Amino acid sequence: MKITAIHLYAIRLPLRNPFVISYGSYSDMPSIIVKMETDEGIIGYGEGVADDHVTGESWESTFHTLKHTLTPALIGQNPMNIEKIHDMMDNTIYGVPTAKAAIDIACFDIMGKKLNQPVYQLIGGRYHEEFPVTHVLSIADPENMAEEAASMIQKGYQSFKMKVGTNVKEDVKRIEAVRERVGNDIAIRVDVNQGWKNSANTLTALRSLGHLNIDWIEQPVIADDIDAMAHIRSKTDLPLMIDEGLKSSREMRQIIKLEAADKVNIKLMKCGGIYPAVKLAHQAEMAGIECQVGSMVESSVASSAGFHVAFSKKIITSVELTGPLKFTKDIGNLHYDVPFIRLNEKPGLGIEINEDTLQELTVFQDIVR
Amino acid sequence: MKITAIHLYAIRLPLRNPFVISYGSYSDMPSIIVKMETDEGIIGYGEGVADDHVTGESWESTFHTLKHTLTPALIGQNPMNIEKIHDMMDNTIYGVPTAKAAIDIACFDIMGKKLNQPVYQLIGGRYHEEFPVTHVLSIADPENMAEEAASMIQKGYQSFKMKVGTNVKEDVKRIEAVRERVGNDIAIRVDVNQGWKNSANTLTALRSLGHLNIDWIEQPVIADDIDAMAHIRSKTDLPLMIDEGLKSSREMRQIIKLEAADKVNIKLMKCGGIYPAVKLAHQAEMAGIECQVGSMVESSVASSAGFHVAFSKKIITSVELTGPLKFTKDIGNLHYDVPFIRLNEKPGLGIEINEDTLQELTVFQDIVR
Amino acid sequence: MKITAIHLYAIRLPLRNPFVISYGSYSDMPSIIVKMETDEGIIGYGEGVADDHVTGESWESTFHTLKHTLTPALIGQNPMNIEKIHDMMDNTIYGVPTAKAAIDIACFDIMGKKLNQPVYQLIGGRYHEEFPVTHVLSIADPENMAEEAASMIQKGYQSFKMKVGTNVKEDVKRIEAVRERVGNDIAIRVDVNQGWKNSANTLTALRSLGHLNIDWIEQPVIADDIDAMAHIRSKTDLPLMIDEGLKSSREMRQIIKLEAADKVNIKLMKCGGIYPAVKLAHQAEMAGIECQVGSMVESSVASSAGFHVAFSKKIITSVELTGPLKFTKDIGNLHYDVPFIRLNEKPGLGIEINEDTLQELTVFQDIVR
Amino acid sequence: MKITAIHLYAIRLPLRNPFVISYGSYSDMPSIIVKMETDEGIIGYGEGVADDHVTGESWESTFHTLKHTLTPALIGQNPMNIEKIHDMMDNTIYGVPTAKAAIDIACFDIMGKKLNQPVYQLIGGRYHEEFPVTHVLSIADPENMAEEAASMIQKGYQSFKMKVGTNVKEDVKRIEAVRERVGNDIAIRVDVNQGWKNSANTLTALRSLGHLNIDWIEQPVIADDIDAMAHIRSKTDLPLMIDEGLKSSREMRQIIKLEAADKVNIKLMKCGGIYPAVKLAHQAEMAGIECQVGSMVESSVASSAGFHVAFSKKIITSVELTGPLKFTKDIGNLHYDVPFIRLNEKPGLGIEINEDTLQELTVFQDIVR
Ligand SMILES: NCCCC[C@H](NC(=O)CCC(=O)O)C(=O)O
Ligand SMILES: NCCCC[C@H](NC(=O)CCC(=O)O)C(=O)O
Ligand SMILES: NCCCC[C@H](NC(=O)CCC(=O)O)C(=O)O
Ligand SMILES: NCCCC[C@H](NC(=O)CCC(=O)O)C(=O)O
Ligand SMILES: [Mg+2]
Ligand SMILES: [Mg+2]
Ligand SMILES: [Mg+2]
Ligand SMILES: [Mg+2]
Repeated sequence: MKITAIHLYAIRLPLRNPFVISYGSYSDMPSIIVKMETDEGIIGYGEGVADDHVTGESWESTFHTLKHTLTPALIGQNPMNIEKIHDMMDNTIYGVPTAKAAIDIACFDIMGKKLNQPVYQLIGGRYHEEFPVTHVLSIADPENMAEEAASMIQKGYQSFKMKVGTNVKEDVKRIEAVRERVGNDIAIRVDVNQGWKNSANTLTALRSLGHLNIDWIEQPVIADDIDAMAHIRSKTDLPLMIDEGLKSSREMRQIIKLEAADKVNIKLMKCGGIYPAVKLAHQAEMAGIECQVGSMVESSVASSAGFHVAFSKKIITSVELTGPLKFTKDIGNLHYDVPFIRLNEKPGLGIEINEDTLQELTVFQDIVR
Repeated sequence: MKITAIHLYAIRLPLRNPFVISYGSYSDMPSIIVKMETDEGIIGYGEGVADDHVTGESWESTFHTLKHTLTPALIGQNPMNIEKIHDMMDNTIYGVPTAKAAIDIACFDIMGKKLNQPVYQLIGGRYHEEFPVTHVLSIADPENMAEEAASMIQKGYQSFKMKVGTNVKEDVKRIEAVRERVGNDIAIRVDVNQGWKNSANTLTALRSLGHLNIDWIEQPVIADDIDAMAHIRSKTDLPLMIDEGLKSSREMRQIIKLEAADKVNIKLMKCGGIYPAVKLAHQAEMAGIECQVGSMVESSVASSAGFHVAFSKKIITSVELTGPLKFTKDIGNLHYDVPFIRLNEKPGLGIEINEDTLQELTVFQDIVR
Repeated sequence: MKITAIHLYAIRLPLRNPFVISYGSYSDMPSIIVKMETDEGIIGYGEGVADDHVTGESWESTFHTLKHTLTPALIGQNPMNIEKIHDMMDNTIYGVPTAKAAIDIACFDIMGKKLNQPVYQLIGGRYHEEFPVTHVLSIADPENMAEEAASMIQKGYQSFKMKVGTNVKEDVKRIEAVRERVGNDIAIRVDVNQGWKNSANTLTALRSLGHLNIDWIEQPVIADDIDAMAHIRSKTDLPLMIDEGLKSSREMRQIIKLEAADKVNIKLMKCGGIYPAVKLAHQAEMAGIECQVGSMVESSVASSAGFHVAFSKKIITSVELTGPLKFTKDIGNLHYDVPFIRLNEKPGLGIEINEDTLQELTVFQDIVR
Repeated sequence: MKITAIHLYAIRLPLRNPFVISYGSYSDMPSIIVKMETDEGIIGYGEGVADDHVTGESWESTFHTLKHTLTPALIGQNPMNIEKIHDMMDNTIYGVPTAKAAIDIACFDIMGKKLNQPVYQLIGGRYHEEFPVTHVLSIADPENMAEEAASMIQKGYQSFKMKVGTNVKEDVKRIEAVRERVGNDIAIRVDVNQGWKNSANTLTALRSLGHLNIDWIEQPVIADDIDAMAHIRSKTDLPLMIDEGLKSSREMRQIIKLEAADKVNIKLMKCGGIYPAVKLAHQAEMAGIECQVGSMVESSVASSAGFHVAFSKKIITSVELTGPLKFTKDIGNLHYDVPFIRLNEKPGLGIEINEDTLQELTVFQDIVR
């Protein structure tokens, strides 16, 4: 099998409501779509949703990295040899996990369609039957966050992820409000997106959250400070998750060496795709670190890819890919059974791409041969 | 797909010459063969070559562990869901990597035959085109070891693994003899199989091997002493490999934490098969530890499985599976191109099993339904 | 003062001869030039030479990161407030040091021209009067490297940097050849550009270089492995320098914590410009780590900026910016007095930009207002 | 530019009320003023307020160190080359940060006046717009401290620094009294000035301060014991600041290595001036340690210099320079907008020196040419 052409689509996914977190507000979600063609007629779809604040990659930079740097060398290569494909991309350019992920996902889609098997059957098989879906609440005034939670509870949601990180006192008030409104039978996890910056602010914040039954605190400090995460962990009994601070095996090695976390948020966009994500899961398993497969808020394409990894591993105990539930328009048709997510048994990513929607959301594109 | 039956064959592979190492001498190699049948008619072959001195598993103990403990629960399960199969086996019984490997290998053979792809294409794809083959020299008097090396050099061999470990002074004489006979353009690695026992004896031995150009020293101390390996590594510049001291991710975690090795000998019989072997490779990669896929001296079945793992990973830089070259009779037909090993592109393990040879070597058997 | 417009020029600097190192060969050097205009008429020039293999930034990706992400927010900002400018860029996007450097350099050029002072007078003043210039020898056969060295010695060079990293045995032969040809009164430093990959290969290589009087060994292992650098340092007495393994203060923190290096190669393209480079120098000084200001092979623009940092700090004891000596065409006119480099006392970067040459080398451009 | 003469003035700044802390009581504040003249007519003012208990420098010792040791070598040197000036002073004499600071500040005043820019524009530019001003309460009976706080609250103060450190039980009573009187919307930080001496006394004290909402505890133990600070930090969740224990980069290195503090009080008088202070800020930033620029209670001269550093760095989040608010007479005219401090945009330190006041407060003086 040989790659004959790679279509690149710079699209923008419309959000029902702006997604607001500690480091930024998103009115919509720019994404790069990959359509990989082969000499055998088998097509594969990939996606790269870049988050400037996490990996230093942007919508436009990713489009061009793919067009001028990554894809040229890929023409003629076999999508089935994923280890080789990744070695070639890594030898060509360091980092750029989001760009590499777009390629990796398309290769797996092709592999599954070629072998007529779901992607999860190719990376360990099916392990999970379903996962609960967690609703992510954007930053807002305490009462506003509490009201949205109540509203989503009527929709069937039983697990929430609270976005905080602007001011410790205010963040504590936000969390108290939500917990008070939903009761103690609703799951709540808190994501600071680096907002508390250091261990002192974090430990002070944690002093007021012990009685609120928080499942875990995610990335309270600046990404680069793994040392601070380990220090906080030595002084609190609340589970800690690292997100922005974990991208590749480089950071996983440090997290393990320093005992810096109880959980890690593995994301295809941070490590380079399905293949690197599986390696990270295997590394975390060695150290008994629980894993979650999150996302940058992606379309059905990358979201499906993430689930295929999650459903194939026992060490992955939670998932956070809800882009399709946030967008008013999607190029794929990944189906959710809120409050649960299950995967069908169709080939590859197991979804269908609406060509009309794809072109409708495309701002600019190119084809590399 | 469902497993309908599992045939267990207790066989004995005949050796041209006894294989002699530090901890024992083998006149032949007892092995357990697995023939897995499915409701779809697809058959898979697995193999478990137990080494009592390494994993505490024996020929007979493995046969019975498979018959009474592992296989019963496997009937009805899907061989394609390898993560699930391993979780079930692990939940049933701790350890017994050789017994689990026999099952794991058969599952992959079935997966490849079902998808009409070589096993390596299912665990990362093809990365390597070939590997040099290293001839293992059994322990013997210095001149006798040097003569066999000269003899094998005429056969095309250009890489040798010297078995030593009975007495430091004598082991040094053995190594000096071989190097002196073959010249400095021949690769030589030394395997002590725990023979020097501790760091003091090892460091004393290493003082006399600096000018002999040894590629690496393998397992100089007792298996359980990872601390000693790290101590030796802090005081020598000769590459160190751990074998018996590494079985599962439990020891890999320690090796990484303590910086105890430059290389590790990963073996399907020590970790439970292809799936666990891949996880170990991923873990080693994180820490920059070079990997080799060795063996316990196995038939074409397990030897092929080992190569499928090796050929799919960049981190695996050497291989040591030469059972087929040591036996006067083999149940499989794995082909070697001494001094090289290449893999064909046939489905599954890519080999053919000679039913007549299998029954000829069988001492006792059973079928579990 | 306010930034009114930023011109972006995607150019390609022609090389007299291809520059060849362990990870790649360069026929020419693609660069992004920044021309910053202000409401006061003061113009500033910046430059971003991206090295895909070091920071995950490319020629095209950098052009677009600047055009769509970094520059828009900069319009209206005061170039004089460098701390603020960097905070804004960092809040906008993580990483992308090369893109940020192009902006930072232009700001300093404007600051110096506005205050009518050389850049070095604005970041500590002049400390050094001159620095010796080291000729970088691209990878080639031992005799070919030795001959080029002899040739450059006639040109006045008395210090050489040998590029190696393809094979330990061959690299040792290259180094032996050069030292043997130039004698022992010529300075030689060796740069492996990650070629030896790990500590085992590195320590083996170092065993044969003790009698060759090598000033220091630069980046022998893969960039991400700071642990390996510390391990090598614990077992050798040859000075060690980290290059690709050091980009931002994140890695400097690890290098200091782990005692991983004797020297570090600080580069504007790896940390984001003059301002971040000064911070890194201050951090290294605290731990007694010697610093060198290297480069990615840049035009007079970025090369001058690098020297301005070097000449202002006692902790910076060597420099490696020779792009202007390697290109057959340059947009700036930085003057070298081989075997020495001195800086004039003109405002800003102290050089003149040839508009005709700039346009001649431009492949594509844009202006952001 | 060349230094032509340096005037040294030994003055005494009158205090409205005696300043009382754990290690001493001050009826007034002896200070050394520096008036630096240049061949260009540009004059610069510097100041050295020695605290015998912190750096081992005294009013008289500093006057003489400047007159006989530091200034002679400075005559003829260029004030613009600060890195060089500091290297010369350091090569001449180790330590004496207060004496060196007096020189460093005058050089920066000249640099800013020469380039017609505020000092902050020369060391990173303006980052902050304003800082809240914290009123320092001298040690006194609990009720007396509580009353002064109430009184200053009417003056507009909303942040207080409580001086304690004579007896744990009594110090706790002092803190309880003040918090009870001002309510919970007033910021309070506690400075023990080494009064609790060790970790046992400190941890016992902290047991009773958890419910009083203290922003941070400053220097509870003896200066030289960084180990004790790290031990306390491992057993408390109250933010810890080091003051007397931090002088030069020597102690910063230890603080970072041992994770001994959440915050550090950087002072020009402890490190040698503006230039060394900036280096310390850069070092702290690497480790995520928050910085504050404090003072020894200085005139507008040194106080202004301190603010210029603070206003130029994001890592500096608080300031403590209130000498001008404590003295009944000042030689400079630094303006405060209680409860805030803002900096004008005038050249150099941006203040005016009253020659009449200077001579009025001078006890003895000299001129070095
Ligand atoms: N690129 C937009 C910001 C994504 C933030 C990121 N993702 C989410 O919070 C939502 C993930 C999901 O439910 O898909 C995170 O975990 O921080
Ligand atoms: N079970 C018999 C002893 C096997 C010893 C084991 N294997 C070998 O030495 C030979 C491996 C091979 O070439 O297949 C080892 O590496 O120590
Ligand atoms: N981007 C092209 C590769 C640059 C390699 C880089 N620079 C040099 O070797 C030459 C630096 C100089 O002399 O300017 C390094 O130190 O490794
Ligand atoms: N030299 C007299 C003692 C100064 C004590 C020193 N400074 C202060 O407490 C007041 C600082 C200020 O507000 O200027 C400290 O922080 O301990
Ligand atoms: Mg997150
Ligand atoms: Mg062995
Ligand atoms: Mg280099
Ligand atoms: Mg203090």
